Amino acid sequence: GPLGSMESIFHEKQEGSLCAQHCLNNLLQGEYFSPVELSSIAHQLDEEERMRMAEGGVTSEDYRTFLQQPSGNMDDSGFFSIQVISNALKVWGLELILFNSPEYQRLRIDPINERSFICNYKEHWFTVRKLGKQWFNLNSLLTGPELISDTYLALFLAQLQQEGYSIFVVKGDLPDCEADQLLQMIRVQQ
Repeated sequence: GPLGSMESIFHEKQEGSLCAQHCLNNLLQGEYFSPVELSSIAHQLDEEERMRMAEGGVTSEDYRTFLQQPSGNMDDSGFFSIQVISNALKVWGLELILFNSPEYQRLRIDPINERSFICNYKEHWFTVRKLGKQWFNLNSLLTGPELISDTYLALFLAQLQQEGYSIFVVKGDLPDCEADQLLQMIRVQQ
């Protein structure tokens, strides 16, 4: 044991702090992404998600299901669409979908049941990553790694859910980062 994970909780090498792309880089355990791509990814997502859903028929439901997400396409004042992460996630291997979805939750979808959750507040949104065995908020409003209890993460999402609705469930393959090491895997290994 490292004795204290918080000792160095965060993303190793970070070269892109401005938009959520930062949290994404940390979440992905490694940047390797630019802001320009986010804009293009978001745009491509709209065109892709629009055509993909439109073409596939989106069974309409898929439309109303996703539509739940925040529109506005995206900004350029220092923020990117959360959907951009989804596009990168999908292309990364994993996928990102809205959690609010009462259909999934009812079917049996828990907030903690996941590994990576995303929250959106009005405009600005944050990225939640499950570090070790607990959820940790990452963005900037937390002024750092805000440890969120399993009973809190769900309670929190519930609060935001009841307050409005802006949560995205990250499903798929999630890479490990420094936090993953703090969980157990110590540097010593060679």
